[PDB]
Amino acid sequence: VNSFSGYLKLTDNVYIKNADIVEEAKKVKPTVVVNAANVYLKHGGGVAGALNKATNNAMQVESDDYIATNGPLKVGGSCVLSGHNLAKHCLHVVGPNVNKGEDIQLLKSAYENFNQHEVLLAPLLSAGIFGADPIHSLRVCVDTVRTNVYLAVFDKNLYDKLVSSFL
Ligand SMILES: Nc1ncnc2c1ncn2[C@@H]1O[C@H](COP(=O)(O)OP(=O)(O)OC[C@H]2O[C@H](O)[C@H](O)[C@@H]2O)[C@@H](O)[C@H]1O
Repeated sequence: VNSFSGYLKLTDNVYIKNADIVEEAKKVKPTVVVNAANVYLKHGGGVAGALNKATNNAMQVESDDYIATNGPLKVGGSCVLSGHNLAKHCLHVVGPNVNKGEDIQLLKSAYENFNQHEVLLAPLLSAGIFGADPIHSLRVCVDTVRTNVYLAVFDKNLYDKLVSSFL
């Protein structure tokens, strides 16, 4: 049992809140926080940059070692690294960068990684700088993830739209 509070129920297993994922992670200290990564684990902005800053760059230092050993992730792929001061683990997941021509269908493959974890605190993959339609990312999440996922949506206007859209 985790201390997640104030979430709206979307489905049996998907919950959503208008919150900063960093603040949710700090408060709840979940087993798994999801990062919306790129294949290089170069955590520059959005969720990744905010998570990394909250770790005082430890996430990036760890990621640099991961890449030196293993090379880049696949689009749609993932790796499990430490959650540092935020969570036990961070699941770094790469959605497609639709703005750079990557196939939106890979967003389903990206969300499938969530099924390897019983409970996750997560963002909407690809819905920010990667350019996927946010409601589409939410619908793929709902239709793909079967484990318990707590979605933190930073943007108030976006949240208000998402929660009054069909799934
Ligand atoms: N602190 C936050 N808390 C919750 N949601 C957030 C936060 N910040 C942004 N969002 C929302 O989270 C959603 C995802 O936005 P993005 O983080 O851009 O992820 P992507 O998968 O599209 O792009 C990946 C790149 O982003 C990084 O630069 C990486 O290093 C990658 O290169 C949007 O709805 C945001 O409003």
